[PDB]
Amino acid sequence: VKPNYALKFTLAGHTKAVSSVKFSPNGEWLASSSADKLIKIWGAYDGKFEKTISGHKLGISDVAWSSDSNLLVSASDDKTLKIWDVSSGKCLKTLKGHSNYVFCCNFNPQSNLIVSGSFDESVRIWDVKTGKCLKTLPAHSDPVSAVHFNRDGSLIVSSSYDGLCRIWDTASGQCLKTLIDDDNPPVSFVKFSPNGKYILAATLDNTLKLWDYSKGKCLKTYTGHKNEKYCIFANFSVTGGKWIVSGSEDNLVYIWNLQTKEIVQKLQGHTDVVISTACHPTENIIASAALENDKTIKLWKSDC
Ligand SMILES: CN1CCN(c2ccc(-c3cnc4ccccc4c3)cc2NC(=O)c2c[nH]c(=O)cc2C(F)(F)F)CC1
Ligand SMILES: [Cl-]
Repeated sequence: VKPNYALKFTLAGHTKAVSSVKFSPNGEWLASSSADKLIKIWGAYDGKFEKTISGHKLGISDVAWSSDSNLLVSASDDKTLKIWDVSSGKCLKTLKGHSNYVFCCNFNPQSNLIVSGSFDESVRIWDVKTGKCLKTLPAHSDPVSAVHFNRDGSLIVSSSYDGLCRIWDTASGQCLKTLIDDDNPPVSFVKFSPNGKYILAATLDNTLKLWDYSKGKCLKTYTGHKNEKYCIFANFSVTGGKWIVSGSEDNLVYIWNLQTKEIVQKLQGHTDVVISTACHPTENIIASAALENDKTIKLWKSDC
């Protein structure tokens, strides 16, 4: 009925705000990105520092893993994405085309494509092998905060400060759906559920919503956290009980019961805004990352 996440490790090494944490799909690693221009890799289960990957000329907003856990893509204020071979540390490609800061990135499940979102208000779809931009979608009328492929990679969901969530046909680039409820505050985060049936979206009015995107309807609302300024990443936790996990501008990690919308746990320990959370793919493990006054990542574990 409630999880019991408790602090296991604190991962220190970044010298500026940590922007994003992601578990590799094989569960072995955690990748982090930071305003210090670095990506760091850490052991998912022991928190042990593994390696630093360098190359971007300015801060990094996001990182994401290929399905086989061998590659990473990073999104940077230097207006590029980079594709990295994690084992070698090599920069395989630099993806150039956005006209301003790149805020978000994801591989498709096949991992032959990358999707990015930018301050330039576009969503771009890239070929992984060539590094070429395949499509530029004039997706929004304000900065794009998140981009995510669905389960089979046929759809992309995007969120923007224009107050909309939009769903795109990956093959054609056509907009298939615009989601909007009874108001349009900036949408700061969106992703598909693991089964691809729902979309979780955050807005800068301290709210998370669960949407049925086939039906175009909001099913659940989660509140009690603080989120009016930063684009804070949230997740579905599915390995034990079914939770919603998010960071918060009061420095806590919030966990909600997905069905009942009740807050079930608030994880204390960070000293600044928790801007990113991630949920381990097979174990009940959460990673959280915090901003400039904290500079650390924390790994929490629960029995359920
Ligand atoms: C995993 N998340 C991290 C936050 N993302 C993001 C999203 C949006 C913006 C942003 C930034 N500026 C904006 C100005 C006007 C209107 C909208 C704006 C939106 C800016 C960001 N990125 C940052 O806040 C950021 C950028 N560059 C960094 O070096 C470090 C960070 C961060 F604060 F650590 F996360 C998305 C991915
Ligand atoms: Cl190193």
